[PDB]
Amino acid sequence: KPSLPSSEGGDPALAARLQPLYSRFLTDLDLQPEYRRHESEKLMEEVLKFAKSTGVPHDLNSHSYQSLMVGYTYADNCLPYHDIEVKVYVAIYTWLATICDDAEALGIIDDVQLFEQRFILGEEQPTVLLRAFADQLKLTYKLYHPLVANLILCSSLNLLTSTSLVARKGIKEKGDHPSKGGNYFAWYIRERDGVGEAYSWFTFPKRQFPNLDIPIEAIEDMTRFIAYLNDVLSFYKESLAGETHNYINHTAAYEGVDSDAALHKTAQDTIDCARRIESVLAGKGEYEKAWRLHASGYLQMHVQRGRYRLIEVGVGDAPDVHEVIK
Amino acid sequence: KPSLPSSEGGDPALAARLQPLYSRFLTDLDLQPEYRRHESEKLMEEVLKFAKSTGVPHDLNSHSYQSLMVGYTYADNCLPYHDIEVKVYVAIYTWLATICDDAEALGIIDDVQLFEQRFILGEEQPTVLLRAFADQLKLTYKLYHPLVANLILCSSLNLLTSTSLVARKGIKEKGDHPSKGGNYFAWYIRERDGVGEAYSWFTFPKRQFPNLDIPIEAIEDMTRFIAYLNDVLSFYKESLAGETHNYINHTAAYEGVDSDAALHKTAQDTIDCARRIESVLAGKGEYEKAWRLHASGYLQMHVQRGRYRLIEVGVGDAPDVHEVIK
Ligand SMILES: CC[N+](CC)(CC)Cc1ccccc1
Ligand SMILES: CC[N+](CC)(CC)Cc1ccccc1
Ligand SMILES: [Mg+2]
Ligand SMILES: [Mg+2]
Ligand SMILES: [Mg+2]
Ligand SMILES: [Mg+2]
Ligand SMILES: [Mg+2]
Ligand SMILES: [Mg+2]
Repeated sequence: KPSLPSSEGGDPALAARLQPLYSRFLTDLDLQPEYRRHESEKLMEEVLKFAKSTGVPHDLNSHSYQSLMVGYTYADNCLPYHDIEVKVYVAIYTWLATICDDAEALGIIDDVQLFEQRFILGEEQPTVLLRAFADQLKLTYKLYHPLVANLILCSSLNLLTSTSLVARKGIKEKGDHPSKGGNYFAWYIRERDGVGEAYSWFTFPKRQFPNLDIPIEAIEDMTRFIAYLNDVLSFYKESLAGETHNYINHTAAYEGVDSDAALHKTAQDTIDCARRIESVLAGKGEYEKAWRLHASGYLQMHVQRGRYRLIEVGVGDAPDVHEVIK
Repeated sequence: KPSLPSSEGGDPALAARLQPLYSRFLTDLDLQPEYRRHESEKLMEEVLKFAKSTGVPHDLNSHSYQSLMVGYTYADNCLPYHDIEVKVYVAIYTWLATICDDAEALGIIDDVQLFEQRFILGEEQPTVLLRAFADQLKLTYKLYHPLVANLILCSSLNLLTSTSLVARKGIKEKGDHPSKGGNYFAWYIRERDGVGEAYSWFTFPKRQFPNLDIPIEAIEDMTRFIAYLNDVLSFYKESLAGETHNYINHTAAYEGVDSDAALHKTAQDTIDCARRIESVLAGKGEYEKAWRLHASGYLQMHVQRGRYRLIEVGVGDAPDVHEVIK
């Protein structure tokens, strides 16, 4: 199982190997315009109030608070001009979902695996975390068109399932012993664990973005952009924690190349997705502009937040005093 | 909207265009071994008993009974040596899901669009069809490992959502006016409407196939195999009904080629998927043999069933007296 999150130590040799790729990737993504923030202090007030309402602990310097700061920053950087109820919704979703994402390290896979059957039977979840996530999934329907909320929910449920699959020894065995012809397995797991489809659709809540038809052709590329950008830049922190049965390493295994080759390919794949999204969204009004600010903000979130430890690689920013893991 | 299903007339020019492609495809698929059936009369007794219990009408010579015969034959041909409770489960799921698949022609999009939020809130569904589908989705957990059942459910929910999306004018508009860089949209819709992931996993119920790790690398190729084989061989019946905003025509639109080019490519994509699955499953015991019988049976289901009208193209079998639409 992976180690728990930490702010201590690191891997200087891996950081030296990754810094050149990471610095070139940040430039070559060429995400414009510059990221924006809006009503940042009002957002923090409203996020902390909602967080209190869930009952889920988020003490300063905890893993939970680290994840709350990821969710705050996701909304602040990626959805700056969105309705504040939507920004809080995404911040809180991202807090809870990133804790679930760490379920193997936290020892909560058993209840994560049982979440979906309890959810569709109306059985209350066993923990404060999972009751808050279930309530957050139901809240999606207040803010997103029902078809879009439907897709957000199936993507969110697939997170829990794929996180549980990678916790299985027989699934970790695939990376060590890849089957000939099995190359699609890397994206099979990554499409489901990465929640790229949910995060793509979060850009387009129904009141401000009432026409789901306008950006839909781009969703797949937005999903892959989101998943692949994180696969490149979270490789460092995943290596530190031993959570290395990931898309990069699975890709390297099926393609018979090393992690560095899969990182370079995945970096180029991210750029190719970003350029296709900008072609599809050319002349699509507020949809085009909202996506552009989401992509630019999403790169900066990784630069900024302690979850990704990028200050250690020389491309990120030092953590805030309360976000450092104690 | 598409016309209702019929057994009358056809399109002799389209049939003459497709027959050579279809006869070559049936050979080139080279699906071995020969398809098998087992306890066919006992399965029909059990399927009709369960169908009665749902309350969903299935009168002889109705669209519903045509779909019940697809579900029967799906189980009979593709899961011959599976537990009869699993064969009945798949037949009844297929009956109800293929009626849902026709929701636009039937005028029930409003109900299918609202199914998932009702389902996750524990609200009753508004029609006997959808109450039976909701009950069938919950039954999945008695027969499949919870992670596998989880994936079947998300794939099932995505069917309803993607069927609803294609009913929208702004989604039909994409095929007429494809956006540059939008090529992934064809598979975005087809991954979600095709239920290929559910039908892949139906092969591996938990009592007979207790290790989900064994075939998992193949699921994506089994998903595409299922979707693409149908996209080729159902193009005739979809053309007759005017349900032509499909994977073949979306692919032709984004690639800038005609339907015949997209059909030829999709046929080769099917064969490529079938070969990769047989590589990944080489030496995987009862998993490998169960998949082989499912693929061979799945081609024969399209040959035999009135839903696909392939007797009109010269590659299918004449319908049974009770399955002809009146
Ligand atoms: C690729 C996933 N993500 C969000 C888009 C990267 C920042 C983190 C995340 C993982 C799992 C659950 C929720 C968020
Ligand atoms: C490709 C979809 N399918 C299932 C394998 C092919 C025969 C029919 C189907 C469509 C929609 C719902 C249920 C079944
Ligand atoms: Mg993670
Ligand atoms: Mg994860
Ligand atoms: Mg990551
Ligand atoms: Mg159909
Ligand atoms: Mg369909
Ligand atoms: Mg079809």
